[PDB]
Amino acid sequence: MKLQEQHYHEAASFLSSRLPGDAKTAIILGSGLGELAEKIENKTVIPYNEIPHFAQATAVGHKGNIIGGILGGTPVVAMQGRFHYYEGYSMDQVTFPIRVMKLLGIENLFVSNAAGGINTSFKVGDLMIICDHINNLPNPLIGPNMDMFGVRFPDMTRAYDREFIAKAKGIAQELNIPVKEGVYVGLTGPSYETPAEYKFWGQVGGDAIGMSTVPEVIVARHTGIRVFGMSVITNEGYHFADDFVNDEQDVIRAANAASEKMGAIFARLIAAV
Amino acid sequence: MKLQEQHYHEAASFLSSRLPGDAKTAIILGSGLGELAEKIENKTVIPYNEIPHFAQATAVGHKGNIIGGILGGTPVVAMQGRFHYYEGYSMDQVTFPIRVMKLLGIENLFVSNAAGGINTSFKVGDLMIICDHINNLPNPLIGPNMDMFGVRFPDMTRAYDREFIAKAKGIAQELNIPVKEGVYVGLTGPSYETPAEYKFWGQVGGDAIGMSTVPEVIVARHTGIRVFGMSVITNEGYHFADDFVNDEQDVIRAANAASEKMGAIFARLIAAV
Amino acid sequence: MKLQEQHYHEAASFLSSRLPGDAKTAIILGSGLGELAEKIENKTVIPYNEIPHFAQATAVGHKGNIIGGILGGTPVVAMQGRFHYYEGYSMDQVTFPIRVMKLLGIENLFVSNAAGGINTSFKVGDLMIICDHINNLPNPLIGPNMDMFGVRFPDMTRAYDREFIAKAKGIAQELNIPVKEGVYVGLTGPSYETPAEYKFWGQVGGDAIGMSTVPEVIVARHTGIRVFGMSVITNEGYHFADDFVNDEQDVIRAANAASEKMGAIFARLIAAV
Ligand SMILES: Nc1ncnc2[nH]cnc12
Ligand SMILES: Nc1ncnc2[nH]cnc12
Ligand SMILES: Nc1ncnc2[nH]cnc12
Repeated sequence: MKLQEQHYHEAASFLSSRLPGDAKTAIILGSGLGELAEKIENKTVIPYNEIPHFAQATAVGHKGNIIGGILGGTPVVAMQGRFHYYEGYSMDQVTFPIRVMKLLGIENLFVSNAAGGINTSFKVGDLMIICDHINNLPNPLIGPNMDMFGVRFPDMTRAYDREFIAKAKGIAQELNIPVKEGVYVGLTGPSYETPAEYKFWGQVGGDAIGMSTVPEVIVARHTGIRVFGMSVITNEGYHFADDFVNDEQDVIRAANAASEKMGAIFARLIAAV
Repeated sequence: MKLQEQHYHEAASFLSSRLPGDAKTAIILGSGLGELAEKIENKTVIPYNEIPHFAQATAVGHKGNIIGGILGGTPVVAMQGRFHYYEGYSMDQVTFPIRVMKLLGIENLFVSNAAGGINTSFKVGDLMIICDHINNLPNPLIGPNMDMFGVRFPDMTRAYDREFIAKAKGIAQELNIPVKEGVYVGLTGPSYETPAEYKFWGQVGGDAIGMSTVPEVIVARHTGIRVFGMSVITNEGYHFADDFVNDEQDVIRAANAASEKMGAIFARLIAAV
Repeated sequence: MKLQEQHYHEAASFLSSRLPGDAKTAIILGSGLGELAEKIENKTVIPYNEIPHFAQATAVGHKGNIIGGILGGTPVVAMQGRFHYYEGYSMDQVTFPIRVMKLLGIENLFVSNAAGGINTSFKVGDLMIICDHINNLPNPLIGPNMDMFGVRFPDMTRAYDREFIAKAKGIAQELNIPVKEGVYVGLTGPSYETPAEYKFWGQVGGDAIGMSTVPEVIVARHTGIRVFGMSVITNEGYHFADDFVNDEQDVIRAANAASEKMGAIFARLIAAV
């Protein structure tokens, strides 16, 4: 009850005394995307293992650092690597960083991920602006409500900020970067989906599928952080070849290759919001 | 397992020592609806925190009392307020009162709740007779079966008693209270749905969405209790205005507003079952 | 992370001392299909209670024996009965034997089950080759990956081996046994589905529904085990009579009736792999 609040405060104290403290935007760097850290200038690198009550990062392609610094001439806090429910963690553990971000004075959260394309018009390499999601992981707010952070029953009507989507599209046009928009479906994993599951999710309004994001987005919105999301389509959950197989490394490679274009958007978006 | 039997009997023994005992019908008053307890004459009020093994009603707009008395000239046991999975309770705790009712001799259970309308003909203020449900919460029966209560694989072909539905429609017709009929979809919450979730659930057959009712209905049916169920449509999960937000007090005020019409149907229905 | 490896090794070592160790194919016999054990000759029966770390079979119609011997002229190992999530076992518990089978040198898993039909052409007593599934149970791979068995993110594009399906098809034709083909939807249970739920899964591409099998397959696929799946349709989740109920004993009856034909396919199939 009082112990939980105190844990947030302890993690936030620790970061505050190591970070500048002027950043209003945090960025979550997903599976193929951790090397966008290279674009952050004047880096203060804080390993998750050093931070009170942060989980200890086990997913492949997830380094596990808080990075303080400058992106698009703008103070930033990045999560290099993110936690996932498939790792064994509770939702409380997965989303812990988002509430620590609130305590640091973060107002905007940009979130990226590697996602499977289930809209048959999305192809490997495409960047998708997340316009909405479907949650199929346990809701992260289950349990007693942390009133310090928000209301018992938060609105999810526009989880993905309309102004941010508008500005990101404007920016993509400026930069000659094509973007898609659509609905991200959040599933636990960690196995990739069967064709039947892919077809199911596409049939009910899914455009892309992955294993993160939604929980942190629900927790962000619960505490009034404005959210922008961007998937990299790293594989196509349709048109299967007779001997096709999804692969951890092919997803990471495909995200790696789209990192520079997504990074460019994030760099100008951070200065725009 | 006899430990759990011990628990049920202790709660039943306690309640039976305070209640008249002649009630054959129990009612559950949901978010709208604690006001219906004013319509019960000769009340005997039993705080949940006095009853052995009863969980505590932490949900806002849920008082947490058993209330025996007379409704429409008929003996009743009411649950003024209820338990929800989003609270952090186990399904066992959420549904414990249902099994206690059984041991008290309750044969019928009228469930009411607040619900979002997902079919576009369902408007704020509408009363919707639940004629079926789709479960998206953990099933309350996972675990060793409690043989004292029911079979291992209970049937759920007509969970919402047809006879009670037919009577209610008649009673509605007599009282000139227009009623809708449709499928209730139960999610965990506690965050309201996204438009993509609302749309998904409407696509597959849902008419209204709530965070309750399904677990209790399953357990009631597991133990042969006949179920009538009605939602108040408190908000419309479709045709979203650009700045629309879902809200807890908005739902409660909508439920309150509709209370009386629901109350009138329940009082005549209890008298005719 | 290190303790669990040992548990798998203790179980396999216990089984390896009692079995002759040349079986390459294992078979799971589900509800009402335990009788198929009669086909197996030179049986060595090893009750689950004896094997280190095996859970207890608690589902009616599930004896809980590992049986070694000869079926179809071929060494086999059979799980006579299986575990289910609805029993309250963790997915680690439910799927533990599959990993134990891998350590025994099992290369091929033949999974059977009883299932409700949601395809309207699928009638009581029909045999349905599973060509894909939709998982609606907790993913059994959640938590730290066991690297000694498989990769963090294993592929489920062809969970049900295509050559095994072709062979089953040809065999069924030879034996003059009508077969069906379709997508099995895995649900937790234990309560049977509502008409609304049967309709949902039907709409989204499910052909049959049950409470098993999907965890074992994910777990088998994770460790490279080639899988063949067959359902017996033991009920029709459609066109419900006014007074129809599902019934555990009815389901067991139907599977019984269909044992002989499933076993005749299994016996030919095991010798053809
Ligand atoms: N197809 C897919 N489904 C779920 N998560 C993923 N992460 C990368 N590709 C994915
Ligand atoms: N739209 C909605 N979703 C879930 N629970 C509710 N309770 C009232 N309205 C609701
Ligand atoms: N209709 C049904 N639903 C779930 N599991 C089953 N097993 C056999 N019939 C079933």
